[PDB]
Amino acid sequence: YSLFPNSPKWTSKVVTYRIVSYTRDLPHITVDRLVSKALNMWGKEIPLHFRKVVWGTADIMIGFARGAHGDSYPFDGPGNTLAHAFAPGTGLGGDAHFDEDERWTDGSSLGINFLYAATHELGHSLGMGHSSDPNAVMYPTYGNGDPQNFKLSQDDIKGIQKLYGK
Ligand SMILES: CC(C)C[C@H](CC(=O)NO)C(=O)N[C@H]1Cc2cn(c3ccccc23)CCCCCCNC1=O
Ligand SMILES: [Ca+2]
Ligand SMILES: [Ca+2]
Ligand SMILES: [Zn+2]
Ligand SMILES: [Zn+2]
Repeated sequence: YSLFPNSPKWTSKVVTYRIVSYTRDLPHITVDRLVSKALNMWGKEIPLHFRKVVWGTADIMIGFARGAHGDSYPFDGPGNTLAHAFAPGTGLGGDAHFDEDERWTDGSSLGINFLYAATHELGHSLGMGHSSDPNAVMYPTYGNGDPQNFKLSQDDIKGIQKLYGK
């Protein structure tokens, strides 16, 4: 595993998150449930708790967007980069954006599995860097394992716990 330079991490006991925009590909409630699942996958391993807010600023702002969308990291259309996120910090720090040009799915159809992508992106929101282990969720490419049957690997758990304790 790897962490960001200077090991940025949240210092608060609770981290807030807000889903600012949704994808037309999935019901809103599915995205809400999948984001909660992704966050608790990492949450189960560490001393951290999350709270969803529906207005204003939240630590972790989540949204879908296509092409250029403010942050100077424009999406590229279908394929290639699927989503991206930023290390803990203020503003853009900790946020996670998903490329709306991708066909998102909960796993019951063809497309990119939103739960797998969200677990990877929120790992960055929490301070995780990319891993060299093809089995880790933090590996940089999508599709090595099974997007519909996965769990954090020992490499991922080792990293998050090094960052926040057990
Ligand atoms: C892990 C995922 C949730 C988020 C990551 C990016 C990321 O790590 N965000 O935090 C991602 O999108 N990885 C690309 C990496 C990638 C693979 N190729 C690329 C060609 C061009 C640009 C990028 C890529 C080869 C062709 C296949 C393109 C379609 C699949 N794309 C990927 O696997
Ligand atoms: Ca894309
Ligand atoms: Ca933020
Ligand atoms: Zn962005
Ligand atoms: Zn990544």
